[PDB]
Amino acid sequence: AMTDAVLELPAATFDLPLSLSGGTQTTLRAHAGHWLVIYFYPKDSTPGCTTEGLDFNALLPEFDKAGAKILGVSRDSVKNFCAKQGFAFPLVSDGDEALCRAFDVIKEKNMYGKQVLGIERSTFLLSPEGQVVQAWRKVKVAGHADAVLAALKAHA
Repeated sequence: AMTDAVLELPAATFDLPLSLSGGTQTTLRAHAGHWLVIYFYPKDSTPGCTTEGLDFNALLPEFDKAGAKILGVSRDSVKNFCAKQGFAFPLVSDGDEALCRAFDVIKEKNMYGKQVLGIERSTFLLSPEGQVVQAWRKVKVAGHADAVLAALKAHA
């Protein structure tokens, strides 16, 4: 079926702690009951974080009416302008990369000659019950938020 899930997640993924602004935590289980757009972004790209975030933020009202919430995910790294933007949806930190690994977004990247591990910009659409109905990996930001919104309505 064109509505079937494209990825299967370990059950424990739904209770992994994600750190919010203010310091409290949230989980995927807390988002059960409504559609959820979960997008992952790399920390090494502030401009990309800012633009992808503002795009989803501008469309938040339509996502809300379509029955979905949005969660932006990354991993706090010792090595901020995006976080200061003030998106109307939560940005969370996956401290030990547990959630990232569950979605398999940690990939080998070339950073100025040195091979490192990092987050491959990716997005996932989950149903009210947790089914991952659609995925986007190594995302092209141009038109992405619009495409995710379209996908949400197509599954509605």
